[PDB]
Amino acid sequence: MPGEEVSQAKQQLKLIIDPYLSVSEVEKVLAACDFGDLAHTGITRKSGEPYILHPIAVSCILANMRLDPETLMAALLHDVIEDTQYTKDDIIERFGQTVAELVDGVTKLSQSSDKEYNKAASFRKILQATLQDPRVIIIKLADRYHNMTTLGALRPDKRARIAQETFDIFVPMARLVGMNEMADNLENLCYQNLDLDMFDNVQNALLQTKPERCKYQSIWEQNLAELLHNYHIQGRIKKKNNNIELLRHFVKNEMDLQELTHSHAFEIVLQSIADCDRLVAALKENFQVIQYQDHIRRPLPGGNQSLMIKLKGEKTTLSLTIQTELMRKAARFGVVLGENAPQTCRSAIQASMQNLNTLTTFNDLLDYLHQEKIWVYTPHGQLHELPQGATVVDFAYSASLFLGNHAVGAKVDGEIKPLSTPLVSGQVIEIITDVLATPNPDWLSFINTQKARRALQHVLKDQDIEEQRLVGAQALSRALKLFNRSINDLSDADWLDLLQWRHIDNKDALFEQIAVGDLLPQLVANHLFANDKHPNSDRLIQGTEGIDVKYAHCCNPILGDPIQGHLTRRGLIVHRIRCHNLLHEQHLHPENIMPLQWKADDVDDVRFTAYLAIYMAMNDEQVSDLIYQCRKNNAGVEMVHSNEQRTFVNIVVNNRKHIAKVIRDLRMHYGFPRIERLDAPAPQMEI
Ligand SMILES: Nc1nc2c(ncn2[C@@H]2O[C@H](COP(=O)(O)OP(=O)(O)O)[C@@H](OP(=O)(O)OP(=O)(O)O)[C@H]2O)c(=O)[nH]1
Ligand SMILES: [Cl-]
Ligand SMILES: [Mn+2]
Ligand SMILES: [Zn+2]
Repeated sequence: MPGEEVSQAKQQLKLIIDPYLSVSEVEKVLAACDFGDLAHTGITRKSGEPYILHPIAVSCILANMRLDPETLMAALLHDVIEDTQYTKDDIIERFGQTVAELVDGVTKLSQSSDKEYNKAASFRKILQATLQDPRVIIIKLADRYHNMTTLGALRPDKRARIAQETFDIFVPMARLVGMNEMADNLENLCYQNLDLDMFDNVQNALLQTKPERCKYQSIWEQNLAELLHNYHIQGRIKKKNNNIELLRHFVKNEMDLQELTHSHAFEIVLQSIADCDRLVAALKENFQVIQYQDHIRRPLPGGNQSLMIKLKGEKTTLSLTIQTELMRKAARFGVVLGENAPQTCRSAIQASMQNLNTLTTFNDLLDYLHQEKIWVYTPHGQLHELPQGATVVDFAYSASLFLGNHAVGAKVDGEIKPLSTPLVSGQVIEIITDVLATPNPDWLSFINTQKARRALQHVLKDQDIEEQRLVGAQALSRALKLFNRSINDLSDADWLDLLQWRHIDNKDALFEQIAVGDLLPQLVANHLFANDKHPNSDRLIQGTEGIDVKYAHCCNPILGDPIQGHLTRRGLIVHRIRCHNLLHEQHLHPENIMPLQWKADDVDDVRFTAYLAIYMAMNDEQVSDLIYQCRKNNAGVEMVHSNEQRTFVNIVVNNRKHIAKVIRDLRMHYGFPRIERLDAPAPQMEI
C-alpha cells in the first residue's frame, strides 16, 4: 500500500515517456524516480501520502508537455538537495552536470516563509533564472501548480502568502514563456485561495450557466461565420475558452447571469492585413465597440501582432482577436511549449519581458541578468542582494553606513566569522559593531561593492600621500593572497607588465590608483594570475572574477564585440572599443582605461539587444514579415517602427555572430537594402 502508491504513480509516468523518449532515456528518468523515492523514504506530505508522489506528479505534468529527460529527472529530484541528506555532488554523480544545474536552479527560486518576500527582487531572480535556462522556470511552474492543487492540506494562514507569490510572479511568468493554459490554471487556484467565498459564488454561476453558454457560443460561431461570408472575407473561426476572463471579472464585480451566459471569446485567422481591417470595419457596422487595441501597427513587445476588439450586441459580448495566418505562425516561435526547444526561446522571452512592467524596472536589467547575485539576509529576514564574492563588509555597508563604518565582526548563521568572510546565498548575517570603531582601509583588498569602497575612500581623502601608497600596497598584497601569492612574489617582469598595462611610471602610482583611484586590487590580481585556480564562473568578461561590471548605455556592447573597460567611481563600465564616450575618456585619462576580452566568443545562456536601422520603408505586410523572419532566426523582436525613409528594429540576439547572421538573412530576403547597426536606440523610437 505505501510502496504500491509510489509504483502506480511511477507506472503512470512510464506510460507518458515510453512513446517519445528512447529506451535508455526512459531508464534514466525511471532511475531518477527510484533515487528520489530512496531519498524521501518515509517522509510524508501534510495530507499523508509519501513525499515522492509530489515530484512524480510534477514530472508527469512536464512529461505531458513532451519535455526532455533532464527536465523530467530534475523535477523528480528538485527536493532531494534541501529536504534530504543528499547533496548536489550526489546528483552530479548519478545523473550528470545538466540535471544538477537544473535541480540547483529550481531550488534557488524557493521562498523561505521566515525570510522577506520582496516582489521586485523575486521577479528579477526568477527572470534571471529563466533566461539562464528556461527549463528551470517550467519545472518551478509545474511544481507550484501541483502545490496549489493540494493547498487544502496547508493551514489557511500559509495558503495566502503562496497564492499571492504565485499570482504576483508565477502567473505573469507562465504567460511570458507561452504557458497560457498553465497560467490560467494557476490564476484560477490563486482566486480559490485569495477570496474563497467570491470564488465559490462565481464558479457555481459559471457551472450552472455552462450548457447555456455552450449553446450561445455555437450560435455566435455560426453568426460570425455568416458575417465573414456576407462581407466576402476568407477566414477561420476558433471558439476560445473564456472561464478565467469571466472569473477575473465577476470576482470584483456584481453578478449578472445574462452577461456571464452571453459573453464569448473567439480567434479569427484571416489571410491578409487588409482583410483584418475589413473585418474590423464590418464588425463596427453590426456591433457597438466596447474596446479596441491595434497590435498590428503597434506590435506587442516580443513581436506579437493581433487586433483585439470587444463587441456588444444586445445581451451578447464578444472578445475577438483577429490576426493573419503569418502572425499566428510568428507567435509560435518563442513559446517554451511549442515546436522549438525551450532554450532557443531565450531571445523571445527576453524581448517580451517589457510586457511585465510594474513601476521601467524591466528596462535596464542586462547587468543583473548576466551576473547572478547572492541573496543574504538580516537577522530580521531582510533581504540583501549582493554581488558574487561580497564579504561581510559589503553586507554591512549595504545595510547602512553606520554598520559598515563601525563594523568589527559578524555572526554568520550564529557562528563568529571575520570581516573578510565571503558570503554565500541563504546566510543570515549579524553585523557586530562598536561605536568607538573606525573603518580599516585594508578592507579595500577584499571589498567588491561601490558603497563600501567609496565610504572607505572618504577616510583616505584626508590622509598623507605616503600613507595612501602604503594602504594601496596593503590592499594589493591581500588581494594576491587569494591565489597563494604576495608582493614579495612579484618578479621585476611582473611589475614591468603592470606599469605598462596601467600607463604609469612608478610602483607608488599603481598603489595610488588602488587606494585613491578607481583601480580595484582584484583586477590587478586577476590580470597577473589569469584563469588559474581562482576561488560560479558567472563571468562573461575575462579577469572580472569577484567584481560586478556594467554595460555602457551609449554604445551597448554585445557578446563578441571588441570591448574596453573604463574604471569609474560607479565600478568598471564596459564600452565598445570605438565608442565616442570611451575614446574621449581614453584621450583625457588613458590610465582609467582597461582593455577587456570576452571569456568565450559564444556563451549560449546570455542574450543582448542589438539596434538596427534598415534603410527602406516597410508597409504593414513587410513589417509583419520582418518580425516573422527575425523570430524564425531565434532573435526576439523587442520593438519595430517604420517611417517613410527607414525601419528600426530592436532585436534580442545571442552575440555579434548571431546579429551578423540576422542582418545577412534579412538583406537577401529584402533585396539587399542597407542595414546599419546603431550604438544605442534611435531618437525616432524611444531615446
Ligand atoms: N501544498 C502543499 N504543500 C506541502 C504539503 N506537504 C508539504 N508541503 C510543503 O510545504 C512547503 C511550503 O513552503 P513554506 O511556505 O516555506 O512553508 P514551511 O516554512 O512550513 O516549509 C512546500 O515546499 P516547496 O515545494 O519548496 O514550495 P515552496 O517552499 O517554494 O513554497 C511544500 O513542498 C501539502 O500537502 N500540500
Ligand atoms: Cl543616416
Ligand atoms: Mn516541491
Ligand atoms: Zn560607450
